[PDB]
Amino acid sequence: GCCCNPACGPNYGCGTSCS
Repeated sequence: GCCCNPACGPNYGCGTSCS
């Protein structure tokens, strides 16, 4: 779903609801 890891890009902004 929502990006969390750094590999994804410069910013992921992982959210608690969208972990």
